[PDB]
Amino acid sequence: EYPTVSEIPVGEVRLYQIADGVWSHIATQSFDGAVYPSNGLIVRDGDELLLIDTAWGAKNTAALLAEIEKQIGLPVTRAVSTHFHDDRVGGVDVLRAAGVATYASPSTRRLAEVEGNEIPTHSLEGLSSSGDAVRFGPVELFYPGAAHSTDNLVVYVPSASVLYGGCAIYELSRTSAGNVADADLAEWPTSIERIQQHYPEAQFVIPGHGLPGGLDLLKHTTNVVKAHTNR
Ligand SMILES: CCOC(=O)[C@]1(CS)N[C@@H](C(=O)O)C(C)(C)S1
Ligand SMILES: [Zn+2]
Ligand SMILES: [Zn+2]
Ligand SMILES: [Zn+2]
Repeated sequence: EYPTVSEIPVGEVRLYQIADGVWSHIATQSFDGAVYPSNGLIVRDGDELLLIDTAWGAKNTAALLAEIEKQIGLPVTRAVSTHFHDDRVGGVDVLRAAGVATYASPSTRRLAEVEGNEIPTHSLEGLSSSGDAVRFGPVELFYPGAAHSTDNLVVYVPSASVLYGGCAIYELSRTSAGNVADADLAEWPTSIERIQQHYPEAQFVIPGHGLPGGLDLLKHTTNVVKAHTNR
């Protein structure tokens, strides 16, 4: 049922409804000779929508907005990017031109500037220490510590028990580590443990790339990271 990388042409975006007022968005991109899928989230906020992450580039993000209008028909008023890589912030300028207020932590904004990626306009305060959580409308934002990147955030939707792990959480089909150039391998398992301790009630866990599962995705990611550490 959930769309896989093999079913989505690059340039098109699919929506997958998880619960009342909660969807993921799925897009694909060519990178380094291969095609990869990528996930983000959409959460209803009264008569408006909160977006988590772009759809990996300007063209995909324009298609994302069009697919939201077609399938949901409510305006995206705010967006949060969960780390500084281009699959999370590429398309921010499209969002801004459409009137969306774009947000990220100060860490993420700094790292995006250094890398030359697009920079969300607004700053999320209260997330600079491991274990910090803040409310953002219908979600909670959580900084678990450094993992896939030093700035990575996770997002929890309490009304639906949906945990969006972003790129700090791997899908089951990925059995070897991905791009870890910006990672903190030594801390990544401890950061995952903070996620488990804070959201032990989660029922639906979404990785940054690939198929959702349950909290077993956390143990899976720990296994893969530790195997890479022991290479
Ligand atoms: C635009 C560049 O973005 C990347 O390089 C990412 C960011 S998470 N890392 C890659 C990887 O892990 O191989 C990927 C293809 C999953 S997207
Ligand atoms: Zn990344
Ligand atoms: Zn603003
Ligand atoms: Zn990613």
